[PDB]
Amino acid sequence: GTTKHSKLLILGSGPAGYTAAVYAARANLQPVLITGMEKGGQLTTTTEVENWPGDPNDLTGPLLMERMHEHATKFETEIIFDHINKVDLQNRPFRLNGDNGEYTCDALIIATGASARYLGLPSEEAFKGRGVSACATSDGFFYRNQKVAVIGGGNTAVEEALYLSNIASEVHLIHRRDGFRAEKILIKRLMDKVENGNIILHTNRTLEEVTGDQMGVTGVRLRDTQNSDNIESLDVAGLFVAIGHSPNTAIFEGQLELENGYIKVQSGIHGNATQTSIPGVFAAGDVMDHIYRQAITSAGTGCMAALDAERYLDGL
Amino acid sequence: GTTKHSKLLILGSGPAGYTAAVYAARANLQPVLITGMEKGGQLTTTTEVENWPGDPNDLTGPLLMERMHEHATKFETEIIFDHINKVDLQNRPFRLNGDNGEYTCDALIIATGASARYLGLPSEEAFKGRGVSACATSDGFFYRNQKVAVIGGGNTAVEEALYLSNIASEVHLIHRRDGFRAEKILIKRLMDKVENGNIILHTNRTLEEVTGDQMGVTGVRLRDTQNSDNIESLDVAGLFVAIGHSPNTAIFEGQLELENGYIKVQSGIHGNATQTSIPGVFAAGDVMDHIYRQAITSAGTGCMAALDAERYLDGL
Ligand SMILES: Cc1cc2nc3c(=O)[nH]c(=O)nc-3n(C[C@H](O)[C@H](O)[C@H](O)COP(=O)(O)OP(=O)(O)OC[C@H]3O[C@@H](n4cnc5c(N)ncnc54)[C@H](O)[C@@H]3O)c2cc1C
Ligand SMILES: Cc1cc2nc3c(=O)[nH]c(=O)nc-3n(C[C@H](O)[C@H](O)[C@H](O)COP(=O)(O)OP(=O)(O)OC[C@H]3O[C@@H](n4cnc5c(N)ncnc54)[C@H](O)[C@@H]3O)c2cc1C
Repeated sequence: GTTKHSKLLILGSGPAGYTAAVYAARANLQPVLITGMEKGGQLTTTTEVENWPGDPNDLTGPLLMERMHEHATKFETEIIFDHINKVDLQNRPFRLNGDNGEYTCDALIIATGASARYLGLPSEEAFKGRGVSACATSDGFFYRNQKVAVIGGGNTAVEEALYLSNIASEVHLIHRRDGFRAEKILIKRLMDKVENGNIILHTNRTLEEVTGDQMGVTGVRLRDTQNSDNIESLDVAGLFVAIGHSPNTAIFEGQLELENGYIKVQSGIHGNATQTSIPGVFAAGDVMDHIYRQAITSAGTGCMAALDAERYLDGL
Repeated sequence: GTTKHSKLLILGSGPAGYTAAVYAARANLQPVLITGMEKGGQLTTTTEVENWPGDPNDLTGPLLMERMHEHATKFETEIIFDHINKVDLQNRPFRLNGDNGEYTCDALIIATGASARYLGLPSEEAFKGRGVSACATSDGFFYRNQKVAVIGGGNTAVEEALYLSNIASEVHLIHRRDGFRAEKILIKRLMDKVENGNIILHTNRTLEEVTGDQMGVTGVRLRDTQNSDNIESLDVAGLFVAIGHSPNTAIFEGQLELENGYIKVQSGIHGNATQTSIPGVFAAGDVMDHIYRQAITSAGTGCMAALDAERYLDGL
């Protein structure tokens, strides 16, 4: 095998890795970006995007990422289609092992994302991007004043249904258990909206099928209870699947501090905000943000990581 | 006078205030944005922008801000052309006094910027956007392998010349005093690049005039020393004026914690990152960031402020 050294290596071709490459290339750092298997990242799995600021109309997730890729290659970012399976961050240079060879580098920006899980139903698959979504912040406004269902049982599902209750005429929260696995303040607010409002609870139910037409989702079929096969059909215009994300950090376990799988960064207002627990390794995007999880915040921390990486490489 | 209450009020029409309005409007918060006197913010004072990710070619600061304004008004953000001159943040609702009336609100996003100061010379004015710049990160790459001058004497000037030394064939750092007012690590690195390289120092000199042609800057005329009227003419393709920024926070003095005039935010990786020292008041953009100071980081914290404001307003 091959070993290729780069002063700066970026892992990930989602908005954080591409923004980090355009800021690193205009800093004359000659970055190398490794795409991973999902070229373009999570935004290639959605259709219309209407919260990328400055793109009021006609943007989809694939066109934004095409534009980003064009932008990084205008500045001569070396793009490599590989995926990293093993890392050693405790010696210098850092060493990273991909399928197509070994990579070493003096500074590393990790922008590997935190992908949304789905139920795995073929009718859900059918409607992805036409009524089924895994991001309420992104897509909730398409359903303003319409009925919506959210499925899931942890923090993300209660957060998403809570967010959606301000936009949707009603929110149908679906879960298999007879309870939610969520933070206190989240459940208090949930019980408030259930009782004085907007959110309808459907505990002890599993989603059997998503129905719809040529245009999109029109319903969801549920089944069960504590002992029975009840079956409920809901009229709903959109389904938000909110069962959790998988931060792509298994390769970093035991090398970097993680907090529930997310990379912990130094953050703060005094600079070096994207530095991880190892000097010279920076993280950006959803891998280090389990709170906002948007393309624009990923591009902003991708910028910060490139400039933090430049200041580190220059001895500051 | 008039008093207008809004659940959410955004101060500032730069990238952070406009992104906060498009995220707040799609959260169904019906935001009101007050433009301030500089409609569109600092980016209306520059020409080509080539580090807004996803816009590889043809973008200028005014077109990006036009696009942002279109984006916020597509979602029905109420835009008010006024400028706030007095605030009371210690009673609820918050009260803010503009020239065209009073505004109260339950949550406030402050995105008032930190504007770059210039020397005030008419030949510098002449060349703004055609060789004179106040942002090396933004514009340094236009001068790759060319001679550049930076003028200033604090942290910003040494940071900018240090950044530019990796891009420019040489960097001419100009200052009136026979020393820099900068951080230790910054001056150590500066003396390193002066001695083993790239940066040429011109202490005890003032900038007399910027020369150029139809296309742009071609030189700078300097004068003086410790006792004399020496006069030096430099051949340079670009001048970076780096004398400092003015965070627009005088109205907030004594109401919010400030750090050298910048609004301090809670930051961190557990959410509520844009909250100031007062619950319900959030800050975004260059007013709370004296480290990166880019449009994309301002848009990212403008996003975070809108979602933090939404979670606060919903009792979380
Ligand atoms: C269905 C859906 C709709 C959404 N819609 C929107 C929207 O309208 N607007 C919005 O603002 N946000 C939206 N989001 C959120 C947005 O997708 C993410 O916030 C953003 O994509 C995260 O960017 P990122 O660069 O951190 O990571 P990602 O886009 O997740 O990209 C991660 C990159 O890391 C690579 N990678 C993974 N592991 C490795 C490895 N071991 N080696 C090398 N590379 C690796 C992958 O190939 C990938 O390219 C949506 C998300 C979902 C789930
Ligand atoms: C010459 C120059 C070139 C630059 N080029 C680039 C570039 O190519 N790319 C890039 O990424 N960044 C660039 N930047 C940096 C970029 O301009 C800033 O990072 C960004 O504009 C900051 O956004 P903001 O929203 O925080 O504030 P600003 O854009 O500064 O806007 C502040 C807003 O607050 C308003 N305001 C002020 N006080 C009040 C008040 N009392 N009441 C109400 N409103 C008020 C103002 O009217 C204004 O609209 C450049 C900066 C300069 C100086």
